[PDB]
Amino acid sequence: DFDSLSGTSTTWVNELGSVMTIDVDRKGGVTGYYVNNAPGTGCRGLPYDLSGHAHGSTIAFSVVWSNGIADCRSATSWAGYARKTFGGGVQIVTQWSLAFVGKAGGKIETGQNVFTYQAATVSESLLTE
Amino acid sequence: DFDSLSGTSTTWVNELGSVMTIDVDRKGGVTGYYVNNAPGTGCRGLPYDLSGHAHGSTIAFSVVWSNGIADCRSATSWAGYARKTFGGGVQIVTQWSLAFVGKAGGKIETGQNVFTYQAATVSESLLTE
Amino acid sequence: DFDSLSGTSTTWVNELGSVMTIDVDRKGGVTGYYVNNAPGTGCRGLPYDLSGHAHGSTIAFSVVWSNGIADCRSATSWAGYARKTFGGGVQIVTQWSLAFVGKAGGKIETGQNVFTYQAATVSESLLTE
Amino acid sequence: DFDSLSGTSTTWVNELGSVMTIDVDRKGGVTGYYVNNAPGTGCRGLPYDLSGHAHGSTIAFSVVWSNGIADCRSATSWAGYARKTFGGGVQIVTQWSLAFVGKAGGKIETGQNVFTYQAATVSESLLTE
Amino acid sequence: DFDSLSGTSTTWVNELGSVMTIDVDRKGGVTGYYVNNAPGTGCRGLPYDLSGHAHGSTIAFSVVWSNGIADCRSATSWAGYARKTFGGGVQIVTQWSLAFVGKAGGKIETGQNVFTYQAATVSESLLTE
Amino acid sequence: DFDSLSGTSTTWVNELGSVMTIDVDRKGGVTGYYVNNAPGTGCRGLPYDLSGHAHGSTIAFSVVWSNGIADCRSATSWAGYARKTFGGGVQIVTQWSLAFVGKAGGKIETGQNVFTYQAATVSESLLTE
Amino acid sequence: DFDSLSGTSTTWVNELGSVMTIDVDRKGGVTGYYVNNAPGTGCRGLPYDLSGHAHGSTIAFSVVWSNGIADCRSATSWAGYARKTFGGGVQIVTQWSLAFVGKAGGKIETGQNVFTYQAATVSESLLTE
Amino acid sequence: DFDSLSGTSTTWVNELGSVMTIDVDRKGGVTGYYVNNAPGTGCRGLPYDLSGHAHGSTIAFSVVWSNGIADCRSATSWAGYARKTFGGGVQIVTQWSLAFVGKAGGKIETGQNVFTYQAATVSESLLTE
Amino acid sequence: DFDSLSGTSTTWVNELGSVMTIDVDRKGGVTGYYVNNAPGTGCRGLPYDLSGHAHGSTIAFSVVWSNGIADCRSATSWAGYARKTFGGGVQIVTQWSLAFVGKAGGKIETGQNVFTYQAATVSESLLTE
Amino acid sequence: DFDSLSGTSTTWVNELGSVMTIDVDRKGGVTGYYVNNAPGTGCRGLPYDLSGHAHGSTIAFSVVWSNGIADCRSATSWAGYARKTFGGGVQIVTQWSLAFVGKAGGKIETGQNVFTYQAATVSESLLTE
Repeated sequence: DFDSLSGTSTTWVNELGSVMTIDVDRKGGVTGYYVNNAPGTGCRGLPYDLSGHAHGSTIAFSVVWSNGIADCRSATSWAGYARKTFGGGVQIVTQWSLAFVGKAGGKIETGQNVFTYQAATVSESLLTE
Repeated sequence: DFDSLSGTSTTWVNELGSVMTIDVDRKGGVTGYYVNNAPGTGCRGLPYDLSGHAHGSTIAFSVVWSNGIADCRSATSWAGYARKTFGGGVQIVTQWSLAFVGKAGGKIETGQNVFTYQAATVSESLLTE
Repeated sequence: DFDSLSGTSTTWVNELGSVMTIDVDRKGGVTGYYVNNAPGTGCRGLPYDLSGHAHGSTIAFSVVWSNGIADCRSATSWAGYARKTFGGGVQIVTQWSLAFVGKAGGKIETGQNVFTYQAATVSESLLTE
Repeated sequence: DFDSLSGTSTTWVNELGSVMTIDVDRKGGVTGYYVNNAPGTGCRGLPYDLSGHAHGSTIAFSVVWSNGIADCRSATSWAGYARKTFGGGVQIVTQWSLAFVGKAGGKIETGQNVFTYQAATVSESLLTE
Repeated sequence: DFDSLSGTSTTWVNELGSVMTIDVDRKGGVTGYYVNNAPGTGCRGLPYDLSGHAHGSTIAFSVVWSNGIADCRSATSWAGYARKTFGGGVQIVTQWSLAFVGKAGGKIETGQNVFTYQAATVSESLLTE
Repeated sequence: DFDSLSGTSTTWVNELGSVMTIDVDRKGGVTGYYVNNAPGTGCRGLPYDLSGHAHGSTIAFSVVWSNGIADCRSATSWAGYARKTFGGGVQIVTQWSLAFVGKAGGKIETGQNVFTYQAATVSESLLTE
Repeated sequence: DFDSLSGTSTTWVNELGSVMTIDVDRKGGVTGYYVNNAPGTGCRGLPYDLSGHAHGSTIAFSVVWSNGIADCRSATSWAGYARKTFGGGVQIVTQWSLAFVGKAGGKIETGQNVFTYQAATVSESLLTE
Repeated sequence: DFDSLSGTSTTWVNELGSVMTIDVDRKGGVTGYYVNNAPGTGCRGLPYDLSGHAHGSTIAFSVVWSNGIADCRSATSWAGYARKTFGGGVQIVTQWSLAFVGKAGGKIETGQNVFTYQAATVSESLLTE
Repeated sequence: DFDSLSGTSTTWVNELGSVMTIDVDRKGGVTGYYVNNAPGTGCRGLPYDLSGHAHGSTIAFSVVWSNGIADCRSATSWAGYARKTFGGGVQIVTQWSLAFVGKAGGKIETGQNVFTYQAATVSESLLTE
Repeated sequence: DFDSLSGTSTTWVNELGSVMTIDVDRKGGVTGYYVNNAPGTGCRGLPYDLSGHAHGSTIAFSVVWSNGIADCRSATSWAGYARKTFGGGVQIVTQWSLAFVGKAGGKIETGQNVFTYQAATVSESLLTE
């Protein structure tokens, strides 16, 4: 249930190391940012604005790949559902669609990502875990 | 082409007669509503909130299927590119993803829609075209 | 009795399957939208703004048939009374007036509509009720 | 054209001496007041809130008959079209519906009223024309 | 005590049928409207802006006779005191001054008007008491 | 003519040496203060709020004699006309009404005041003109 | 004692009948007006803007002798302490400095004023104490 | 002329090294801070809020000696005039009054300060002029 | 010179591949974020808020290593100067200090970083650079 | 721990007698000012704006040595940790870096400062401590 994230900020990591941090407001409005870490892609390593909406067990969100720093002239959107995992964990199973303009005109690709909730961590220092 | 929708409201209809009306602000922020007319689906015939972002020839938007009237407990997201058609027409080619929870657990489906720009119509009367 | 709708959003369907969603504020101000399904009319299947006022058992509201998508160069106004249905349901019994300007010039029609309150619904998924 | 009334206040009088003073904003939103002077009615001689909408040659507006002074537990709505008269006068041709609840139960009447635009006047003093 | 009228709207009628509807705020600020029904005067039957101030048992208020509809090129001001009548009625006993400019030059008349509080009424319908 | 006072602050003295400073806004709204010097009156030598309206050659304003320092349980209202003085000066010829509640109860007096416009002055120092 | 003037307006009069009305906010910010009644001085009889600050038993305030009506091209500032007098009265003992430009060039004078708190008075009428 | 400081920030130093930095707005409102460096005084070396008013050649301002850091339970006010000095300089000649509460009750002292305008300086580094 | 950065957003990379994006306001206020890439450090790959100030040829900014995702219980501050590179480029030569608390209590380390200005880039797609 | 400083304003002095006053917000945002006392430095005795961040046991803050009065073309940043003193006191142990531009170009110096928390004080008067 994404309604229990109402007024929280949570971070989620997919199988390729890409990260999203999402703020879900009381109406289920989703804001935050996405850091792309996917091998073979541009617009890696810096925050891109993310927005969408969540209700019950389902969520949809999109990122346009332009942040004033690197513009990949592309758009991704995700939809997914929450599922609980063995001994207290939580994930979002998603399908994405990516749109862009190749030399050969428009193209669109799709794929799955599973995003795993990452609890906030505390280390001893910047130098030592 | 999507930057030149700056400060405009535009309507687009897909192959199944589903309608989206979108407001695109100067920063490429997308708001408006979607009306689902897709045979075999719930949440038909009434505006649902739509949001996302447009930048180049690309756009990404989401709808959560809850409006206070009918809740299908599902979420759709689209990513698309603009193309002109012979005629001086404009279409958005899109791929979508749909997430929901069956009795079987969560599932996701994908598909294409092409949305065609519909220019504003004027009739003689409510009774006569 | 409409004072009890203060701060609420309620959906109503008429004998033609036309649907409105009205918001009644603390002072009896009515806003919301109307989706027309009347056979042999234009301006069907999309929201049009509505406004009026309600006090006690009576209500009056108006729709101008222009929403930036389809202009039928017409306006409808309704006046009605609330009546409890056997059980705990509620209807609005209305008389409407329709004004338009055709090739024959200005005309006015009248008729009755009975609106029935429809509580919110929840389905399993967008595909399965 | 009620579009030409954008940013204007205009006063209109019907064949029974009843008056409407309306403000049309740049989106066609109608606000103002109605003064009922119809022989044999209540709620006479004093302003009631009026709201509605105008576009092109058509207008619709509503008055609930409660202003904190006299409550006739009724609602009127009007739909009309503009017509030009010889002399450069302008009229709103309307059909109205009036809803009320007698000890009889709910009732609705209908009727026509033509509203004639009244140009602003300047008199010598409060005591002489 | 006009202090007891804090946050209230009240309507008062004088011996010629003229009406004032006033709002007294918590600092004694008076706003509202005046409807002139005096035989043999202009600026009749429609609201003019009224402003002034009330404290304890005294009140003063002004109407300029220009409302964008009829301009009688005149100004009235009133000063008065409250008095209770047998039955729990309340009256404002006023002296007024009226200034205007005839082809004669400037002129000022004076007079008395007693304003009687009119309690809010509820009638069966617009058509019957 | 008072429309030409739009956006101005102007000071005026009467035959008793009472002074008012009025601010007339674009719509003819009058605000400011009144300093009373009338012999044999209380509430002398300190500002009291004033409000009213001016249009064309006429004006009406009011002072309630309570300013949190001295309450004389009274209200004065003025109505008057502007008249140009030989040269380029200007006066307001007013009739006032005064209402108060004494040990004999409610009373109303009337009289005339003529206000003369006084332009701003500059001295050398607080000690030497 | 000056902290307990928090959210109050208070009037004080000096030995020469000069008056200051001061508003003290929760932070000790002082606003209001001063009326000069000092024999031998210009800018007499009308409010001038006063500001400064109060904290303990101490206060400091300033008046610039320009109000849009009479400009004496001078500035006074006061510093003072509160003291109670036998009676349950309250005074502010002050020292002032006055700056101006004579034909001789700039000069500054100093002096004491004691200001006495005047409680709000109520009279029977404007005519009768 | 302090009117030529309208919307500037300027710094001034007196014979004892005390500093004031004042912002004069378009109406002659004075805000900023004072740093006390006077031998034999508390509340030295840190900013205290200053406010007052300037017009033509004269200025008045006050400082209360409480900043949340050191409270000397004292108030100073200044009045002065501007004068030009040999080869382009500018000063403010002031008289101050200081109020405080000694063991022996309230006391007040006065004296002169001349404040000299200090032009903004630029050094090579924090280490070298 | 960093005053040429007024109203700009600029991205900078150091010799370790750490990147900051800084917003310099018209007053030289610096905000933005830092993404850490230093070998053997925690808090890597995600934005941390940064703030400081810039004027002429010098800048100073700080990061606390807590962003709600990974808290390394540390703080870094930089001071630096602007160095123009052969051919229109720009570098910030900085000294940093890192404060943290280990098992043996508080520690501080220091070192040098050189930041290079990186203009925005545009790729063909998210897939091809 | 600096999170106990949320919503507080606190003054701190170092071994050279330099003083800062810092405002820590509920999010650990630091603002305030620094007054420099270091021997052989310019920009002494007057406030310079300071900003940075604090969380848990660490803080980082910066000052640019330009305040409109004295520009030393330099910037200092500090990083430090909180150290509880025997008996309820608190110190910030800091390392600073100073960047400036001399005749031989950019230079950076570094060193240590220990800040001690100084609670607010109250003197009897500005004259006696």
